[PDB]
Amino acid sequence: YPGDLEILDEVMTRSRGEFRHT
Amino acid sequence: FVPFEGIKNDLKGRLMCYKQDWTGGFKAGFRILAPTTYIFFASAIPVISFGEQLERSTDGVLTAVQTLASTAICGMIHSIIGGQPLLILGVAEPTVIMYTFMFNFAKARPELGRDLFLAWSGWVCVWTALMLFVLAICGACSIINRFTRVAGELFGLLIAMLFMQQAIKGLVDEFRIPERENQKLKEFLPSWRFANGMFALVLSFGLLLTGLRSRKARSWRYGTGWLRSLIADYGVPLMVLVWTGVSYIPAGDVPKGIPRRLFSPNPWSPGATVVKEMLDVPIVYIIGAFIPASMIAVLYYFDHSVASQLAQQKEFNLRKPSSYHYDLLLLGFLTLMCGLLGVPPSNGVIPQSPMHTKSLATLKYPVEVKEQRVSNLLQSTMVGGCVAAMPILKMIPTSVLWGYFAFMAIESLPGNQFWERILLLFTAPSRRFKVLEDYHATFVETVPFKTIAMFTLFQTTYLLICFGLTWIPIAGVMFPLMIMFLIPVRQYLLPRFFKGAHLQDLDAAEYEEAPALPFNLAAETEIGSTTSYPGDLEI
Repeated sequence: YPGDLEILDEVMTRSRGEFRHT
Repeated sequence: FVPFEGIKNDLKGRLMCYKQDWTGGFKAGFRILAPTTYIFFASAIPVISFGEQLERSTDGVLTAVQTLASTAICGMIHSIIGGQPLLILGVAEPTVIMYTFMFNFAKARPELGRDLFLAWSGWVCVWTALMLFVLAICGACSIINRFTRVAGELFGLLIAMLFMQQAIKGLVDEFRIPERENQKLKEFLPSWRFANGMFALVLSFGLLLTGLRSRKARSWRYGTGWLRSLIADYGVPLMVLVWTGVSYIPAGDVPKGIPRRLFSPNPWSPGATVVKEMLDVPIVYIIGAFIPASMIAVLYYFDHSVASQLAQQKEFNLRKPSSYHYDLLLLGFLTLMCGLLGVPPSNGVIPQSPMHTKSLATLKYPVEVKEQRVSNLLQSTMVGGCVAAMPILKMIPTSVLWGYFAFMAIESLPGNQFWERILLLFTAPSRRFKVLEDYHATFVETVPFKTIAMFTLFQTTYLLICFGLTWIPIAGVMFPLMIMFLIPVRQYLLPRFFKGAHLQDLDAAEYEEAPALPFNLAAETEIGSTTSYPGDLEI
């Protein structure tokens, strides 16, 4: 299963670190 | 807006968790070093790049020594007595631009010259500190909820444009003779200059492409988990090291300065407070320093607050309170100190602060953040120690740093909804179903395309006007005012032209996303109602 940083990599924008709401 | 009320509440809240803020960091053991090293590398490389930019722009008065020293001292002080330790401080590009404007102004006036630039900058910093004190005391941080997306993303794209412009300027300059160098060296013959320029292109593009690729390592299917995480976390410094090593390959057969390496001097070499020179500045210019001081104060009031907000997103499930007012007050004090010491001021930086919070997070299978002061203190101390290691850092070719500038510009884009809307504006009308076939912003489905187009055209015109303003020799220092005016514009003018829910969708506080739709569902939509069928060669 994916690690914490692997998961957080997908839900946070790279430009500004904003959480994505889907 | 009761004076001192916000500061008092912040201090009362943060004084109840100080000792825990330290012991929790101590209780983490040696595992606190991984986030510390990650954030240290995220902080150091851009600050060195900005130091080189200043070295070029101030004729050597300010270099990477000063930017690193400012970052380190401000970070250490903020870690010890700051309100929100998750916030990372550093010298940023808007500060570099403002200082470049100030140096250009000072160099052209006989009364100031290059010998009083740092004294006049000290006065500018004094004015800025006073303005930030007033803003913090009067509770101006209560209205930071009005710093909406329209301003933040426009500012981000403007900084991205400036980054790319700097990369281009540096790469162009690699082909020329530097201003303050012995022009008779073999390094500067036309043949060797052409060779240096082409080698710089190779190195910068290698750095950029490899660094961009490394960012997605955690989603690869090769290697081990720890190796993938290592690449994803330290790709940038690793690629900087790799391309430095590459640059040393032809060292045996080329002149000394091929390729060109960092221009910042070594502080250890015998050749090497501005208060004494501050009293030598004429009174007229002491008063006139109020003009750039207000713009710098506006910049810091915006950026510090936004960085802290990003670091404190509610999805992090943080348990300790915020300190916006007190942190603005401390930033004022730090700006005063930096001005008195002859270094540019530091402020909260993006995306370093949210990335710090993320690096401190774990999922309890549900985000839990280890909030303490040790990580910030240690990373600031390491940034300070980079000053002693300047001889090692002087081995980095400048082209690698120009590539890093391009990297920062391109990395400004991925989560920027303004950039997404520009790309959508350039999309062929019959190919928008392709936009609906992947993850996309919700306004793409909930807002008519005409409204999106008008909103984007207005924003793009504003951005281009600001970028052009930065090119005007003297008035360019007013661009933070252009940024600030977007707040009242959004609050009062936009509602007249745009309708309610559409403005809310296009300027949402949270990042709203929708999953990919099936083709049969991407065709019923208004935006995807003009689906042209593919050709034979497309099949």
